[PDB]
Amino acid sequence: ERKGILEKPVRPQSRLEFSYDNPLIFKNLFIYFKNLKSKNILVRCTPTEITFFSRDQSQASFVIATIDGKNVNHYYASDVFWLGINRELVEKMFNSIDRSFLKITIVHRYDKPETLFFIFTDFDIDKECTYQITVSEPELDMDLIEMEKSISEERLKNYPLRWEFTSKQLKKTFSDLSNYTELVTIEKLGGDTPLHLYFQKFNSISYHEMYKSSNKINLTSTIPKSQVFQINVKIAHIKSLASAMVTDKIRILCEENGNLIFQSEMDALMLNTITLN
Amino acid sequence: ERKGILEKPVRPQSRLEFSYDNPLIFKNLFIYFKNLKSKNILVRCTPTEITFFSRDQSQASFVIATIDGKNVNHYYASDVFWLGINRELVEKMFNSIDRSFLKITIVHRYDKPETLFFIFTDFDIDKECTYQITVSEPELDMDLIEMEKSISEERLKNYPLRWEFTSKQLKKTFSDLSNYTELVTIEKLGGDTPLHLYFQKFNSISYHEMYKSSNKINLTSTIPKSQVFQINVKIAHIKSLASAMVTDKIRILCEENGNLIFQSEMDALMLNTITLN
Amino acid sequence: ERKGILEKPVRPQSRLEFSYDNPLIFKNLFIYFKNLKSKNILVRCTPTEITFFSRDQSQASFVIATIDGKNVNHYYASDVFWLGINRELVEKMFNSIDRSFLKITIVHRYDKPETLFFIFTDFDIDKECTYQITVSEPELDMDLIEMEKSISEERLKNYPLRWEFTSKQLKKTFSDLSNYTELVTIEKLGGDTPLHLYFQKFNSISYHEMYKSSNKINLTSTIPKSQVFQINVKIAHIKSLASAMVTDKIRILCEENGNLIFQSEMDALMLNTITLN
Repeated sequence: ERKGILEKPVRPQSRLEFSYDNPLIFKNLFIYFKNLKSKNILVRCTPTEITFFSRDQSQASFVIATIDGKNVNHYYASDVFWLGINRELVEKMFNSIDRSFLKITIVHRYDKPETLFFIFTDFDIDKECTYQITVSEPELDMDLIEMEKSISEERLKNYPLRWEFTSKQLKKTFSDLSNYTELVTIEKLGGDTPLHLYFQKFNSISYHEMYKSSNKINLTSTIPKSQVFQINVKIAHIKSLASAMVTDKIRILCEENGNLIFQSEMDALMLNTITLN
Repeated sequence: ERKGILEKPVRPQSRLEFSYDNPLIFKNLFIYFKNLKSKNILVRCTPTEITFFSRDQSQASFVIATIDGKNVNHYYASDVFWLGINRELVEKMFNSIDRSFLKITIVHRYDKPETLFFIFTDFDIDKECTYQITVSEPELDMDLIEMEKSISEERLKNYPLRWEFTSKQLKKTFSDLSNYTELVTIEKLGGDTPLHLYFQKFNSISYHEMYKSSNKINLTSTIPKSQVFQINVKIAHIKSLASAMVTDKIRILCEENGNLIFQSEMDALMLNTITLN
Repeated sequence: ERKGILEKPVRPQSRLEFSYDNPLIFKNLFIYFKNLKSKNILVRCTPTEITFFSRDQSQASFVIATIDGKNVNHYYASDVFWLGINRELVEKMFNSIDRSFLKITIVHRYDKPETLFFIFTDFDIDKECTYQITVSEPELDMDLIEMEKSISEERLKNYPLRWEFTSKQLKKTFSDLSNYTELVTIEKLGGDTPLHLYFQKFNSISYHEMYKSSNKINLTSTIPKSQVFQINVKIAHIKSLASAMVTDKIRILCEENGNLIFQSEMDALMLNTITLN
């Protein structure tokens, strides 16, 4: 069961000690990172939580994934420190997580600064699988790191349009769009009106997705009644986020200069994706 | 529920108005067209039904797919007119049909002669997806069109050999054959005898499929008792028809100069495939 | 039902007559042969059983698959004779075995020395599928054939380390390993100790699989208490054996000069894989 944040580490050379009984979340998160073509993952460990940061290849999307120490089975970190992980190196490791593993344990030791330990346990046969992954002390992408500030509950006022999609709905919408376009217009008139997602390709195909019941997608709008909100957004990274099916239910927030924020939470994991322009 | 053919269109500029609560049939039919490497689909709309015509790439197979107006939820057409659809343009649209869509609506308007409208509805969340597809007024392949006459119930006398396969059986037989050959011999002696499907590849492999019980595959024969019926037929297009699993139960008819007709019906859709030589 | 070995063949020109009601075993065995990149299969028929021999492409692994006549539905062979089968020729035939076939029959006739007959029966519709496969009188790989002697119950004394994996466990272990390495160290200290599977790749990743409960994997050891057993083995062929999921439960035996033997039995089939170095 879940004991949360510990005052002292079970092992003594431990700078980080983490244990969690849903290792499948790491698999799906790293499938997301693969889909974004992230080459290197930035990791911040603090005494209260571990955060994974990355950009997509186009550098336009920012991903921040937080795992809350108080909501995992065991958590200890001595202080604030950073690690760099080559994503390709760990891809197959995280993809190897399946139903046979009921625990993931992560350890980082003072006396082995370039190693990160991942331990998977199969309890049916007392099998323990230990990975020693070479990691580095990373140069910090400060723009990426500070994007976290730009996703506080308080900072989300200038987001006049927001709604929720299930994983299935998000995947469907952006798969359907991606079939024919890289760009989509999001439009909504002020007031009690439908949400429009649409595009036009001259002399071939135009497509229009209209959501007639705001209530059914939990849409909230503060668009002034007489105004039209209309932004044009890129959808590549959204397909990635969708397919990765990491969550359950995804909150989507739009801002008038075209930034799009996707948020989902599921137990200990909080996933944020911010895409600009 | 199903209201069939209407006297007047709900919308007024409508030359065609079509609605149907099993949109999955369009998906499977267009998977068939893709498998046949059809580049362009010919469409005839009349006040009683809509028919889709195509040839396969080899031009040897003729496909005629009819959707009966009286058996759909809503149908209206002003007169007889023709439309041409680029198959590749609409491929992803039709492939996007899934369980979330409970209705497909098709509209063609007088004042927009180069547009065909496809509307899909998700009733769980009041989501409406509207495609505007560029279409053309087609030059008519008259040989293709008149192949329809060559599939009337009356015209099927000179077919002395016929039987039925389930979708599963058809797929199995022509997948098994396609593994090793492009051509198969169909042979049946007059009288109460087994059906043979077979081929020979010198110094590698010969294969023989024998159906010992005519009753179990609903075989009917008018081959004179003392005669042998034997034709050699190409099977590529048949694999396509099979894999597309559009139907349930497929009637197969053979003629002595080697033409092969496949027919299946399921609610509003009637699918005919004629292959020559 | 199972009548076992017959004194006389139903047909009279038969040198071999074989029938069996689990044809799926042939499919999975030939998937194994495909995974090993076996080009030619050696077949020994005797009056008591039929044996399939092959090497993998690297020639380091030896596969011996025996089907016991007394445990099949019908078996007859006149004497000891050998056949050679091109694996690629028969690949699609064996892959075509599915749920619709409840019987496989194999026949070899005196008067047709270069033909091997495979007959599959679908009893739902009285359909009989007969393959005539060109085969040859093979030059004998005597090293391969005599590897059978090196797998007698008696010869397995100098195997001080052995345990059992389910199909799922074997696939998991060698898929996990194959992600990152071609070679693995198997290590076990004498006495009541854990089994180690591990490797090291400098400056990227090391991996260690430890089995803490010998009982749970049915491990038996005769390693002297004060000694360490340690061998380095190649794993490619093991992935093949695993994925082919031919069995249920697989016995693994290790010898101090690095040979690894895998054995599984399921009804009439006994499968042995010996890999050297």
